[PDB]
Amino acid sequence: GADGVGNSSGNWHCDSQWLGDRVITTSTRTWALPTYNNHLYKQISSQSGASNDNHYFGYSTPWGYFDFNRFHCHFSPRDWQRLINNNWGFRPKKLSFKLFNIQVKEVTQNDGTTTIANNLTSTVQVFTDSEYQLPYVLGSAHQGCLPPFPADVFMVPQYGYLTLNNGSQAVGRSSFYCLEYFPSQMLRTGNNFQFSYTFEDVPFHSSYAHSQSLDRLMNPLIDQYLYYLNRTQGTTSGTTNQSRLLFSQAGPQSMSLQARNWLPGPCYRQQRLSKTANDNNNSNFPWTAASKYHLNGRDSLVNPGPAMASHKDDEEKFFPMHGNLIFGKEGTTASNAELDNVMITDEEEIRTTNPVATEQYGTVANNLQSSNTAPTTRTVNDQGALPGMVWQDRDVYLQGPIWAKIPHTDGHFHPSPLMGGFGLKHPPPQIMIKNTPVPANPPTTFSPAKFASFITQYSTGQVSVEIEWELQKENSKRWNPEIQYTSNYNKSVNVDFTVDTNGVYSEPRPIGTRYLTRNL
Amino acid sequence: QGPIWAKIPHTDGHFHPSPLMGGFGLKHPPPQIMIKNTPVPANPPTTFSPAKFASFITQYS
Amino acid sequence: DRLMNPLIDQYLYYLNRTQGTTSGTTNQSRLLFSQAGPQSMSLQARNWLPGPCYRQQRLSK
Ligand SMILES: Nc1ncnc2c1ncn2[C@H]1C[C@H](O)[C@@H](COP(=O)(O)O)O1
Ligand SMILES: Nc1ncnc2c1ncn2[C@H]1C[C@H](O)[C@@H](COP(=O)(O)O)O1
Repeated sequence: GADGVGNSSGNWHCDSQWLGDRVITTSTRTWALPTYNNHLYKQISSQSGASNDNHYFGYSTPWGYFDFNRFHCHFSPRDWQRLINNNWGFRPKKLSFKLFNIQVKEVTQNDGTTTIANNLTSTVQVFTDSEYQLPYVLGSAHQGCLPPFPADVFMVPQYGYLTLNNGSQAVGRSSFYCLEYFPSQMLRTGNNFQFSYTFEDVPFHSSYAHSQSLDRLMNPLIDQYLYYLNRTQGTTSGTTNQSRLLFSQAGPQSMSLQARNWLPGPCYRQQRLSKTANDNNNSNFPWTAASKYHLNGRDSLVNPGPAMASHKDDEEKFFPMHGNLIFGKEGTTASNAELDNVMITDEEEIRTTNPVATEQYGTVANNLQSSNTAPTTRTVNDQGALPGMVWQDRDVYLQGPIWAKIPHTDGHFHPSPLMGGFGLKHPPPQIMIKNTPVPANPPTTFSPAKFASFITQYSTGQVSVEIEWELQKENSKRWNPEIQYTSNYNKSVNVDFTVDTNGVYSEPRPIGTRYLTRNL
Repeated sequence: QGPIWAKIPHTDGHFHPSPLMGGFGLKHPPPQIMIKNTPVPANPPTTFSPAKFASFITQYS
Repeated sequence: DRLMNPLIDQYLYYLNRTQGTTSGTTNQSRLLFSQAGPQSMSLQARNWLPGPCYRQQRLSK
């Protein structure tokens, strides 16, 4: 693709249409790119004795990058509703990336006024980490994605990565990556950038909730043919009746004693919190009493753990200590914001396959009972994996992460990103972008010294992203209507998912995905 | 006299999908075969009644 | 107006009593609804209207 100055290098493709078996979303946004790090690679690390479990070492690059690992980058609210309310599941298929209508602007502070002018001969550099040789910094819920609202212009994030570290110091096996050591396409105004990607085979997401329960699985009307022991001593308690071994045949009556075929999913107990700031202990325990793990003598918070339900029946006020994902409302400090300023996600559809996050797991025996010894019971707060266990995964939300790169290790278990979504061995590659350095006035005499005098300039253009989604259609013989997402028909102030009096788009609530029901 | 197979629950995750009571765990097991006697109404009224029909001939198969 | 079935009642309901109730003690008014019947023949729900009109004066021979 090569055209002229007064000729656009692309069009605005922002649309979505459905094919009953699949859906194609196209999304275009305007982007702006500054000059990060002053065209310099800078070594970064932790403050000399500021914190210990936060010690780190890495580098900062003059490169920006494109991100669209959020669902609202592609699905308008209305669309998300169509998807959510009609499909057993869904997944990604293809991807088309396009950069175009590029403009390079250089600015000058002459006196007390900034003039901005065109630098037509200036270039910009783009490339894609398709061999995954660069540290994958996406799928970490960072900021700088495409604006949920198409009319919103966004700033392109800067690229930085972390390496291996011993405290604030580094090791010998630490890796330094130069992005100038990658072949990249240079673009002038009227040039453009093309890219296509094909997702791998990754299971459909669960856009459903089970209409049955792991324990309420059998026939309510018939008794089993298996027997269990329910009386150890209790007999005809009158004369000469100390103890006896008695067995009962399973019945719809003994519903939680019947022989079973499957187990609930794994668990890692979280601490229970209440939204009412007075049910809780008068202490500050978000760290000393929260669940966590430690690698190399460094404690890390187990924020979203295994998929566990948020609360039990008849509660809805108790949420796991960070046992779920939380989104911040529009306009809310990054530092200690009120509970009325955030949006907490309820995972109450998986109550049927998974243990509750705050509750125990079950009961294990740990002794050899006899006439001499009384049988001991121990509450299990942590459960690894077991043959027979089944479970559901974390939901995805309109503004949640989509995919995540699966770490290249010797072993994985259930490679589903813990924050939710699609785990990929080879995910959509990273797209790097940066303004090419333009030297300012050079000396008539030759100076070997590092060149530091540059013309200040930023870039702007459009970006387009087209993704094809495969849908799993609903096939239910449920007679009664199912629950659907819907807006309040009530006379309301502002309209949900809209701009306000002074033009600011805002998403009212987090949107789940499990509205339709399937059987176990 | 034990169980033979068992349907594997349609969830996001399983581990070792062998039925815990023993046997063969199947994603798609032998389907359920339903059977029932078709309702045979008894003497109807010469006058039209909208009310739910409840008078049936008792019979087994 | 004589278009429906003389033998069967409708499944639609109309309001035919606004006050008239068990007119004895403490019975001023109440909202009561009756299901259309061959009996309530000119009260039943309808599907069509008669033609337009422009009243003329009446004369006798
Ligand atoms: N998001 C995602 N990506 C890939 N696989 C998933 C995902 N979620 C669940 N699984 C399941 C599907 C396969 O049966 C299994 C492969 O594990 P393996 O370790 O590859 O043998 O992991
Ligand atoms: N009864 C029964 N049915 C199916 N598979 C069984 C059974 N017993 C053991 N396995 C083993 C065989 C496969 O290697 C594995 C597939 O797990 P998956 O979760 O399918 O990846 O589970």
